[PDB]
Amino acid sequence: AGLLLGHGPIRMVLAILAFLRFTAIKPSLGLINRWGSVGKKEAMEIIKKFKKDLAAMLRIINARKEKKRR
Amino acid sequence: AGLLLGHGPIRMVLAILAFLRFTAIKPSLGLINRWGSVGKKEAMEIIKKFKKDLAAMLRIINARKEKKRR
Repeated sequence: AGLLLGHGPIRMVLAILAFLRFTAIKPSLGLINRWGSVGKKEAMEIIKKFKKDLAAMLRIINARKEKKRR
Repeated sequence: AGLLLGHGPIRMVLAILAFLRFTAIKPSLGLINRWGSVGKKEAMEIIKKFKKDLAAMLRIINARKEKKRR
């Protein structure tokens, strides 16, 4: 259970990395050591889908306060 | 200490959200409840810088295995 042990696949590695990027100033060297172990092809896919989730995230944040329609 | 208590500002909220997006299938409702509390202006800024960090991340992953120069 990657979510439970905090050690998922390379996809979760980048997730934890971004976590430690916006929650911290210095990511843990364990993630950094496994960082270069991420297949850059998968990384390309991850980053693509990541930006897509962020784009949706942004959109929904806007819709959360609905840009004050009312 | 937002990093220690796992409760930083709205910037860290989105960070934890993305974490729970790529590490989990269902984010915790606490984050979801504070999600709409994120200033969508700040969100725009966060998401922008987030994609920038991801772009750099990708680039460095490529440079980690250096696309097999050698």
